[PDB]
Amino acid sequence: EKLAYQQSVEMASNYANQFDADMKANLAIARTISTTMESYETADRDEALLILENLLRDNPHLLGTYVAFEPDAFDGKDAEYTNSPAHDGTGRFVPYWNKMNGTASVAPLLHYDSSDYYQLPKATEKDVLTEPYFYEGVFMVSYVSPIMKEGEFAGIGGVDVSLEYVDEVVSKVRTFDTGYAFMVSNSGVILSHPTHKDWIGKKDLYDFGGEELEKASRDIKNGIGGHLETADPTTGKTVILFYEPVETGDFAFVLVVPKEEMLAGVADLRE
Ligand SMILES: [K+]
Repeated sequence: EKLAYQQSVEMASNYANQFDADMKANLAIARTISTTMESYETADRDEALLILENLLRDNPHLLGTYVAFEPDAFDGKDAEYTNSPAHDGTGRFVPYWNKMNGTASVAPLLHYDSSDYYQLPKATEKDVLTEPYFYEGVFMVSYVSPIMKEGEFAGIGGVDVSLEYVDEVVSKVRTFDTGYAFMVSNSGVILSHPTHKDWIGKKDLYDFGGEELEKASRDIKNGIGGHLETADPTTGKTVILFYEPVETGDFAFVLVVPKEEMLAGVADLRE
């Protein structure tokens, strides 16, 4: 027993759930930014900006806040704002308020005609917690929510988090003697890691090499929690991965437990 397994699951789950609180709340902020923009008649760009700016300022964990509208969708005055502060050649209302370099500036969004953070919500007309991407230097993840104006898609409202935040938080976690933990996106990209920050956002469970690892990639794409045995990459010692879904977005929290250390666990139960 084997109630060893039972107990790692239970913890894996606990964590996954703590990180759900965090991610549920972020999305709530986006859903609220957008339900609001749906209800916004005035359509004063500065007032918007204020809202954005102030939600960033008041939510320190947030990489940035933003709104982005379809051509003229915001206030019909797109050709007016062309090239003014916080816009681009288009004059579309696409203001991104962000801490991207300690400094809390605002700037226009980039590639909103091609990036998930916009296109997925436009295609699905539903909320999204995007896969991690490398946007203009930083690896972040966006919680975006479509602004539906009377059954018609007017654009998005969102907020960002950096992986660098995530990893800071996750690599804290320890278990047993050598055991740790990492998050992973819904397609199994690596979101955090205690000793190889070079993997973050660059490798997904398919690169970790093995074929059982491809199995668990499917469980996590479906938000199913399970476990495997596998050799650590940097050393051949068998470890057990316990992944458990993070409900919003269906990411996965993976707990790494050294196969040994569990035999050591069970031993310490003989008297
Ligand atoms: K582009």
